[PDB]
Amino acid sequence: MKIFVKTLTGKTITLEVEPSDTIENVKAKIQDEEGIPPDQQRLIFAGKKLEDGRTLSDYSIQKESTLHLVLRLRGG
Repeated sequence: MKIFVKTLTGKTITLEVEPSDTIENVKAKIQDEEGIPPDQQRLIFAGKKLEDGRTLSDYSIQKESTLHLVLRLRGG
């Protein structure tokens, strides 16, 4: 599998998830190889604020899809 996520860093992560993968997995999938902590990190799909508790399909997200990463807590 293979999808894209544009992070607030300016680089794109290519993560192997599926539309059946839940939002919560995907944020942890980003924390997997990038290290962006899911707790305060949120995904924006084409203007839609993603949230843990539902699948990609709930937001009609598919394979090869491109996500956006916004982090509530970037610096402290």
